This record gives sequence, structure tokens and C-alpha cells, in this order.
Amino acid sequence: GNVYEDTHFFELCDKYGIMVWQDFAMGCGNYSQRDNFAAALEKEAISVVVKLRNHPSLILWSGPNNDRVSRQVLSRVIYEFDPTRPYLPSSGYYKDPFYTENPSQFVSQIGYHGCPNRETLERMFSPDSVNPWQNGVVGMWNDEWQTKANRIYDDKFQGGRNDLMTNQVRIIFGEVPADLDDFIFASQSVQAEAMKFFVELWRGRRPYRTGIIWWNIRDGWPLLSDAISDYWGGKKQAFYYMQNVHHDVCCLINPAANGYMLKVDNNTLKDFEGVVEVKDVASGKQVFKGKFVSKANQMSEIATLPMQKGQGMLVISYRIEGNEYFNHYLYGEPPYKLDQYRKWVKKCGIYE
Amino acid sequence: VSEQSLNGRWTLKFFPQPAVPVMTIEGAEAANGIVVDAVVPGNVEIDMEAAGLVEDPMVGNNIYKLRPYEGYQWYYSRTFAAPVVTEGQRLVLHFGGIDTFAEVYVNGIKVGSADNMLIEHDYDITSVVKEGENRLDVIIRSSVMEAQNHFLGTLSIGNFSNEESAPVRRAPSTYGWDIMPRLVSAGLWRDVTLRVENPVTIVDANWVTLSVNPKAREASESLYLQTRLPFEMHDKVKAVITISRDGRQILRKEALMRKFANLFTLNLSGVDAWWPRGYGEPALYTAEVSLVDVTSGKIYDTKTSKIGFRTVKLELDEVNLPGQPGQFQFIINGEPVFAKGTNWVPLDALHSRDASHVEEAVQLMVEMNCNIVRCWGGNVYEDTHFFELCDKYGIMVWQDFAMGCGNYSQRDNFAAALEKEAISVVVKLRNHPSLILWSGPNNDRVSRQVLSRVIYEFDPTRPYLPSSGYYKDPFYTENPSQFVSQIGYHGCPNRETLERMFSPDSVNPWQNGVVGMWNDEWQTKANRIYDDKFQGGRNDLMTNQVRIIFGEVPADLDDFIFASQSVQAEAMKFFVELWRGRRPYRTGIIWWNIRDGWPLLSDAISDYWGGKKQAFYYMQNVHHDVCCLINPAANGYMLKVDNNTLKDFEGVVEVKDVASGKQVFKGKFVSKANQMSEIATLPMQKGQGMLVISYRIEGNEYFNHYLYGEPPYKLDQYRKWVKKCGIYE
Repeated sequence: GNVYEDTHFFELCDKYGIMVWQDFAMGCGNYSQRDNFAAALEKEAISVVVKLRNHPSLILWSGPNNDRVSRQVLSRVIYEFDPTRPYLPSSGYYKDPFYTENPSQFVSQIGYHGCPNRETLERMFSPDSVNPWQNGVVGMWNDEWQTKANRIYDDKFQGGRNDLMTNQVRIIFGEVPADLDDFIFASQSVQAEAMKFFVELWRGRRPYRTGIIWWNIRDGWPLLSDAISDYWGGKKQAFYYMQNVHHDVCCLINPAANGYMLKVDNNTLKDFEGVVEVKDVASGKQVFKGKFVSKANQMSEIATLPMQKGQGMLVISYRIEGNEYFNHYLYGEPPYKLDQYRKWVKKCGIYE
Repeated sequence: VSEQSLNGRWTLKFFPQPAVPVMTIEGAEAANGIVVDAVVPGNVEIDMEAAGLVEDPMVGNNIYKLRPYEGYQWYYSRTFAAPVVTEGQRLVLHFGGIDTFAEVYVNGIKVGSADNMLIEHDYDITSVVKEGENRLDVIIRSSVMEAQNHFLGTLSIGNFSNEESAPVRRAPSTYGWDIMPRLVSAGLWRDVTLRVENPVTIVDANWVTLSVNPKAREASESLYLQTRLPFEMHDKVKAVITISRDGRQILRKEALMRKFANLFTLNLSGVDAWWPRGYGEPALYTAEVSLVDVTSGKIYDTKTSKIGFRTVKLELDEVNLPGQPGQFQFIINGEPVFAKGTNWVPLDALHSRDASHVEEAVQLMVEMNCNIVRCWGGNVYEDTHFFELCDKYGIMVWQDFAMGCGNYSQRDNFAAALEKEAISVVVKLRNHPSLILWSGPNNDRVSRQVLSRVIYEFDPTRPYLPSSGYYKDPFYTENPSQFVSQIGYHGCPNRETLERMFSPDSVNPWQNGVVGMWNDEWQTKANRIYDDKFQGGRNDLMTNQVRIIFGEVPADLDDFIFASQSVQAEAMKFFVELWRGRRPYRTGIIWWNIRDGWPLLSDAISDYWGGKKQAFYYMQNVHHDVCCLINPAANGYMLKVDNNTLKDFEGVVEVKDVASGKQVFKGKFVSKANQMSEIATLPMQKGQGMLVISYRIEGNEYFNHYLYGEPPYKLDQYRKWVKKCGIYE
């Protein structure tokens, strides 16, 4: 749905070792099968392929099985002008079996909504519209928050995409906080735990799972979206959660049949040794502590942790080569108590 | 805003085409030709017969006397008052049919060049029209000579379709077939009108039935609406959708036009589904969409059409010959329907008279109780009214693309000309519920690419099929196809037709009284495309069939007409009964054919002038929704009843011999819905004869018969059997 980024974007991806999966500018829906559209698209594909085919970061081109666009026009361009890269004609509880039973090895995670940082709300909303509740009614959004939910045409209605925010907060924390700052932290915490769970769930299911690309790191406009950082650079709570589960060597906990499985995932070509410690936040009881060997380019099971009582949150402290890395795991079933969850994150000392 | 008609009296100037064809007005007026009055819509041959320049081609060998005119040019000309156009309005000159290669001039300015007689042609004459009297000139050149502008591939030469037909977009049967005479003709054979379009106008209103629930009387209908909308009119115009039936409004939905193209879905309640004949009612609903100004209330455009909530699916067989022709069944509204109907040939060799025959011709299928009709690819595409009657009377339409017997060009020029034709015909007809299928060695770009891509993009709701003398012979009785296209049997027309299309001295078929020889006129009415004098061929199909069934050929004319018609009547009746009685494996039967397009000696069951042959009445009695028939069996005969409806029926059937009157069988039967049921195995009768099948359902007496024994039969005895039976005359 986006334009083709210019040369400098690929230069930074080349410099910082970030592989690029490039879609052709095609949106949701089927397109024309006639000569005029094919010729206009062939001219575009040939131009963009010759311009970008020299960047090492670029690794793939991407475009019912009779679509001339994806199965002919775009494929012929790649066949003649870039035979070195593959071409792929591809055209509310986060622990629901809808997510946890995805059969795809390479997943495009849908992402979870999250209210931006308060500074962004006061910058893109009118002073009277900073508070989301119209006339103070908990359940209703004003006309401005509905606009920042992407209402393409000014059709006055109530509900829709904006309900995705309060629904997620209600599933995890029971009720929707009336206070604005209590709502921002709650909605950001839901997005933070949900997105962290997806990355940990796919890293922990290797070698069958081969990749995960989530929606998304940054917004292109001051909006209420499922991105983890806004247009003005405001990193949401999810950004920091994802950062700790994106490490080259990450110790994480996955749900198991009769408890939890402590594991370590290696996204490098080198082996590593370390020591991991698992403790409960509130009680401080050490659940597990021992040495692990993280073999290269694979995930390794460390130990099966016994099931804990009720709700709570665990602390995963692991040291590799004299560097202390940290992670956590929220155990129990929702709804959780927002003040109690805030106490767990505070006592843990990983985030703020 | 308005549609002014340009039909009526035109000026027609015709002349032989020179070596360099005439393309301009100056050359057309400079050419030495004849000027006569012409009627639009019309054919040039009609205008010359009105001028007393050609004899009636429907009589004797007069058809051959039109040969020199295939190399003539035709100059239509008329004046017209320009309609009032305001700023932003567009003036469109509309042709329903130009046959064929013509240059269209308006006030001496060329506005278009036509090269396809089967599709409409619209030209924007807004910038060339003048205030007051305007001039409209159409210069047609020779279609036959146009073929020599192409180099034919090897596979395009030697087929039954004329070589002249291969590189041009015309009806292949106009060049000559076995059922239709050669009559290339020319002219403006459909309406010519002037249309005024507002800046806000409807480009296309595509109605699509997504799903239907006949029991709950529900249906999900989609409207794909494309419009022309100036941006100053965005958010200022609204679409008003209206579904109604018999005056009662079923739904009225309004929506603000924020884009030029939108999809509207309507979940309807209390709406009946469209069913083919026998399987229910052909429920039609009036679907209207209008673009209305939100402030002024001005109606900028309105598109109205009668639609039907119906789903069609082509279930293909995967065991008994998977992939072979005929191994499929139509699934209408989820139910497997059994198709019974006729092939649709040209209604008239002069196709401007087609519209004047549609009503009578469609009524033949209604009396015949056809639930399907295949429009043959050798014919033109029928106009909107034909599909309207098929929508109204519940007759499903199988539409061929205008492709004849033989392989066609694989190059870009023919593909582009055919793609333009297919896109035009699909958008025009895709809203009719009666239309159920499109139809086009497995590497033909035409059938496996061009036509299939059009259906894929512009009509994803209908299937597309790339399909390009004793009647009891195992050739017919051992056909493996579930869906059969029956070949049909020849039958001499009713005597009144012979005396109307033959010369008085040529009414009798025997030349010099010799039984075995046909005169030169009967050979002409056997479709002899070119005047090559020979003896034999297609005409022998008549006397051969009479000889197989009745032994000898009757010398008397009326004895021959009744005999040849009886052979066609029994043969065609046997085919329908044989396929209805072999369900559920057999899934349909489409026979050749219900009506002729020219006074000819053909295998049709009714002639061009409406004369129903004996076969028409025989077929009528075996086309009933519930029909009791007798099929041959291994050790006797099998009395059975076939149900082409969705309802069960009870009745009583009686089987008796004609001559003896002995009751062979009598008992009650239960005809379960949408299937054939065996009633009883009848014992074999002695020698020749004929049985009477009398069955009553719901207080209505229906009748049928079965001719048992082996031929040859005695014509006077067979006439006695039909007379004593009291079913026919």
C-alpha cells in the first residue's frame, strides 16, 4: 500500500544488516487483466527492479491463481531482470487458539491496538477532545477520536475500529479506566503483552516456525493505530517489550501442557553459555536457576517450570558473557487487576 | 436526458465496390450508383425489393440472384435535428448494429469506423454536431472483399465455416450453412438513436445474486455501480436503489455518492427465487438505481432492469469420463436441474427482421415447455428483448460466442478484436437471470485465453465452457454423454409452406416424376450455398429415413409429407424419452431445432412461417413437467415416469394396445420429485403395433404413445394407429 522507498532507505538497510522484503505497489483486491494495465505495470516493475536489484538488503519480491498481474507480468520482469532473488505471488485474547494455532511457519502478525503516549494526544487533538469519552460517557468516542481511527469519509457514526481499544482493555483488566492516564497505560500494556507473547510464541516454536513480521513499528500520521510508536516518535509500552524479546539470544517462557517451558532462542551462528534465574515478582520465590547452553541458530529447551498459583508475573534474569539481560512472563488467566499489574511491572524493575 | 430515434426513411445509394474501396463522402457521391429509399433498421435487400429491383429470395432459386451484391458498397445518408445539449452534457450517436465495415460521418467529419456487426457502436458527436439540420452518412464496404486483407492460417481453411468468415467479426451462418442460406447482406439492421447524457450519469449497473434461500424467501444481491461523476458533484449526489415487484416496493436504499464506483449489498427478505420452467416460478423483481441531487432533487440518470435472484453452478463429472463433453449438470439454486430445450438458430437470414419474430419464436419454446435454449454460435447475439422474454418465462439461456466450425487466428489482431466483442457482449447481458453459461487443440488462444479472461474479469458468476439412419441405432442409444446435443431428424414441411416457397411447377419434389430425383428448386431449399448443379446429398436424408421406417417412398406428395413428418416425429420423441428415462446419469438434452430462419427443407420441427410439423406436437407431449413414457428394455419394455419439478405427484397410468384395445397395464404410480421413477416392466407384444399411455395427475388427463415392433412399418397402418389413438391428427 506504500510507495517504493528511495535509494537511501536501502542504503541504511544495507549498512545496518536489515533484510528488505519488497512488495509491488498492489492493494487489497483483484486488478485488470487487460493489456493497458499490464503494460503500465510492466514499465513500473522493470523500472523499480533495475533501480533496486543491487542492494544486498533486498531479498525478495512479492506480488485466483490465474491473475495475469501476479502470475505473468511481475514474474516475467523478475525472470529477465533479477534472476538472483525469489519472487512470491502473494497478492480478543492474544492467547486465543486463533493466534496460538496458526499453521504458518512464516507469520505476518496482525498486531494489537494501543493508545499513544499522552503527549501525542494533546498534540493531535483539540483541548476539548483530548479526553476520549464524549460527554464523559464511558463507551462513546467523540468525533475527533473517531477521525483519528481513520474514518476515510466524514460519515458520522459510532463504533467500529475504536471499539478494538476498549475491548482489549476489558478482556485483560476487566473494566475500562475512566482516568485518561490509567487508560493509556492499560491499553499500552495490553498491546505490550500481546505483541511480546506473539514473538515469544514463534521464537519458542522453532525450527518449524521460520519467521515473524509484525504490524508495525511506526505510524505515518498522528493516529490511533496498532503501531508501537507514533508519527512523532513516541515509543509506546509495546516498543520496549518487543525490544527485550528481539535479542540475538533471548530467554523466554512459553505456556506448556502442564505448566510452563523455560527456553532460550538463538538467532546467531555462535554458541553461548549463561545462567538464567526465574523468580516470582510479589513473593520473590526463586522458581528456577541453572546454567544453559544456547546452541547456535536454534531454540533450546532449558527446563519445565512448575505451574504457579493464581495470577502473578515471573522475572527472567539471564547473564551472557558478563551482560545482564532481562525478561518477564505474565502467568494466570485474565481479567487482571490494573493496579496489581502496575505493581508487578514496578517491582520487576525492567520497564517504567 | 432523452433518446431521440433516428429510425425511419434514409437514402441508400449502392454501387459495385471499385479496386480501392470508397471511404469518403466525396467518393461515395462521385461513384456511379443507384439511389433508392431505405428503412432503418433494415437490410439492403429489403430496400431493393421494395424498389422492385430484386425478386423475393424466399421463393425458388431467387436466393442466388443476390450474388453480385456481395461485392457492392452501401451508402446510407439522412439528415437529423440536433437535440438540445447544455454544458457538460454529451451527445452520443448510438448504433445497435452496423453490418459491417463502415465509416460514419457526421457533418462531413468522420466520427467512427465500424468492423463488428454483432456489437453496438457508440460515438461522441458532441463536438461535431451543429445547430439546426445535421447530416449523418454511413459508407459500408464489401464484407466478403474485406477477408482478402488477411492471411489465413492453415487450420482456418477447409472448415465448414466459410473462409471469408474466419478473419471478420460477423455471423458465420450468413456466408452459408446447411441450415441457413448464404446471404451476406449489409445495412443498419438495428436501431440508430441519439442519446444525451448528463455530466452525472450511470456507466454500468451490474446486479449479482450472491446467495439465495428459496425456503426462507431470502436473497443477498450485489449492485456493482460505476458512474461518471464530476468531482464538484462528489458528496452532493446520492444513489437511490429500489427493489419492487408488481408495484409493491420491497426495498429502498439511499447512499451518498462519495466515489464514482461502489459496491452495494442488499440482504433481502420475503423475496422469491428465479426458477426455470418446471422447477418453480420465474420470479422477477424490478431493480432501479438513480443518481439524485441531494439539494435540488434533480434526477441525473436512472437505470432500470428486471432481475432474478438465482445462482448457477456447473457440476462437472469426475468419474464417468471426467473432462469429456457432456459430463456436467447445471445446479440452479442448489438443485440439480434436468435441461430440456432447443438450439437457437438465426430467426431470419435478413437479421433486421429478427426482432419481429422473437415474440412468436419464444412462444414456441413456451408451448414446447423448454427450460433451456442454446443460442448457436453461427448466429448473431440476440438483443435485450429476447433475454427479457427468457427471464419472464423461465427459459435458461446457453450463450455461444459467435464462433463457427473451424480453428481461428492465434495472433494479436484477432484476439484484440474478439476481446472487444466479448467484453461488450458480456457487460450487456450479464444481468439477465436466464443466462446461465458462456461457451467458446487445447491450446486455442481464442477459447482458452481471450474469451476465458473476459469471463474471469467481467462475469465471475457464470461458468464458461470452451467447447469450440434408424433412430434406434446404437449410434444414438449408446451415447455416453450425460448432456446431449441431439442431431435432429429431417422432416418435410407442411404442404402450405411448399406451395409458398416453390414455383407451381416445382411444388412436387420429383423431377420428371422420377422417384429418387429432386428438381433444381428442392435442391436449392436443401441449402446449396453456391449454384453448383448436382444431384443427391442432403436431400437424400429425407427419402432414406422414410424408406427405413416405411419401406418405400410414397409417390403422392401428401403421403410423403405425412410420412417424412412422422419419421421426424417418432425419432425426435424417442430421443427425448430415451434421455429422460435414463436419469439421473443423463443430465440434459438440447435438440436441433424448434424453428427455421428461412423457408427451407431442414431438420427443424417448425418452419419459418410458423408451420408446426408433426414432430412439434410429439415433442410437446414428452416435454411435460411429469411425463409417463415407455423405453425399450432387455426383455420387453419399461414403463416409467420422469419428474422435472421439485414437487411429488401421484397418479394413475394405463397402457393399452391401439388395434386390439387390450389393456397392457394399469396402476397407481408415485412420481418422486426431480427424478425418474420406474413404474412397471411391460411384457413384450407380438409383431408391430402401437401402445397408448393414458395417465391422470391432479384431475388432468395427459397422453402419450409408444411404437413397438421393428421397421419397416406400413404407412397406411401407422396412419390408422395414430388416428385410432386420438392423441394427434
